Amino acid sequence: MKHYFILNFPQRPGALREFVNDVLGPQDDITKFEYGTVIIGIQLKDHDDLIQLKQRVNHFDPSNIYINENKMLYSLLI
Amino acid sequence: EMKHYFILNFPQRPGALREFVNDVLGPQDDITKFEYLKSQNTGTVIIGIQLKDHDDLIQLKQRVNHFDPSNIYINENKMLYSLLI
Amino acid sequence: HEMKHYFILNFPQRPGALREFVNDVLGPQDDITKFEYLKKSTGTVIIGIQLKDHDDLIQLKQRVNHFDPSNIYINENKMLYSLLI
Amino acid sequence: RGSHEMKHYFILNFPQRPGALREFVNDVLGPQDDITKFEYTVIIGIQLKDHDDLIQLKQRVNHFDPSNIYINENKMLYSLLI
Repeated sequence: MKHYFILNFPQRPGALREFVNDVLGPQDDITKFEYGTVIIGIQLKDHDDLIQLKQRVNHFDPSNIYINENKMLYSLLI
Repeated sequence: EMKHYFILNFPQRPGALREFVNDVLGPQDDITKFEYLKSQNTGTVIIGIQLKDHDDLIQLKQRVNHFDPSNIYINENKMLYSLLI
Repeated sequence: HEMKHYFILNFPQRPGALREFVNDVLGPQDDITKFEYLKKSTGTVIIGIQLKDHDDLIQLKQRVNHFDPSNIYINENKMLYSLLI
Repeated sequence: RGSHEMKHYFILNFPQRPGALREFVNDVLGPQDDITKFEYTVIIGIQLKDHDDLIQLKQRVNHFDPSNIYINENKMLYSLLI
């Protein structure tokens, strides 16, 4: 239910405003935002919405890295 | 000053970052720094905000005060500005 | 011009653990170039080391292994080196 | 807390020259003084075994970094950073 990513936020201004209002859903909530590599944890109301979120993250940052797929990154970062 | 810096004890209310971006922040305003200084995910964060216009600073401070009543404006303390920025 | 070695260690919470790493684990000719945390609840740290004698690297990894058996040599993993350096 | 506080915190500008941490661990610190914190300008915490040893530690810290800031004096700096 808590899914973690690693992104390189664009230096383009208003990117986080674009991320909150477009990349994420209304019921989705950011649970982590630690440092331009940024670690971010997002909680999902339903697991059936994860795949579409992954696609939107790839549009925002093609350099995105899903943490939960690599166990070592999960143990080290989370 | 077009870049302003604050100290906030981020509320545990869900969607706080969305609340800060859409309500505490202006549509033409951007955040330039988001760095914790405390540790856990529950922590004290140092935030930097850039305003489109300086006239919106007084009203911005009030929005930050409603978000975290114990917030601290750094730009008006030379000691904290020199140490944290 | 120079080569450095970065490690991930679950640094023991015992007091004086850094003196042990500097004196017992690290050779007198070797120096530390990076000490940065990755998480807390203050466990994981990235420690970068510059050795004057590359031939002593094998012995270094042993002393790091005895210090923290959870040692991870960052330089081996491709994804870890690019992400963390 | 005239002689009963054993955890003391400082803000130092570490020289980026080699062996600085070895110089700080051996030359600056005392034999019974143990490090308790080191986070990035770096905030450092040391626990003494004897409060009388504090004077010498502060003197040696001033030599290492004249720009050092003993945090415990400022209750504000103590609250925000610890």
